[PDB]
Amino acid sequence: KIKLLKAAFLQYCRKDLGHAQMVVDELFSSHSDLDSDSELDRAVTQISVDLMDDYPASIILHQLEDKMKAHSFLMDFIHQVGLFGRLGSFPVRLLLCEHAEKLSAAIVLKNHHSRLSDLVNTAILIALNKREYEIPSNLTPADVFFREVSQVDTICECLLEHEEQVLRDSIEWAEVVINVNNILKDMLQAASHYRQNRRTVIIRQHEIVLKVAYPQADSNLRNIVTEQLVALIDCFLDGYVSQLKSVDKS
Repeated sequence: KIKLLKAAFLQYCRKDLGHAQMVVDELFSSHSDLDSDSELDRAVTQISVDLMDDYPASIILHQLEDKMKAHSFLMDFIHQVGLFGRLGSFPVRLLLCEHAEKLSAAIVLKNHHSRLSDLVNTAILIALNKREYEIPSNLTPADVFFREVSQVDTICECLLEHEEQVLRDSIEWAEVVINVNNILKDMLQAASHYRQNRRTVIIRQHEIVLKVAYPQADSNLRNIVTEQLVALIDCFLDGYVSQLKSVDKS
């Protein structure tokens, strides 16, 4: 229940200062716990994942860096107090920590890139999911577009298709369709190297392969190659993730 995940979230707060007291609330946990593997242990998985979702919901970059460290001393304050079980990945929702890590390095990889064309495709992507409070506070926001940034990729693609419907392709319009290719690419380069330090996502990639195919039909030589070394950089991350899921199941 909510009283429990608010008791370990209170023991992690003390797990930054000292441990002794927190190690006795994990010891009271193991004796007072259910201990029936098949779902009560996925009731404390649904707690460790509800606090990783809240350390991700948390100076907008230096503030999102402070949150990849926080979710790093939260993954170290789980390895010790242990926290050596539970896993409710199932369908759509341990791999869930790594995944929320990878998407916080994605949130810092598009925070490091802030220009007027992506900030516009982001404001179109957030006004579509819901309305924004107009008491200033207009990033228009990120702390919740992080726990769910996967969505600001399938929308900063629909804003390259409406910026391509007006592109009139004409050369400066095929330079704006590559600038986005380069960011979704090195945002997928940032999730790969965060796993080395260990059906909408995919559709938006097979959609920009085909739009990176329509453009090289009209493009100065050198440019048509750099967007080809790019769509080769991206296709090689999809085929690597279907290979890793194969090897996962047998």
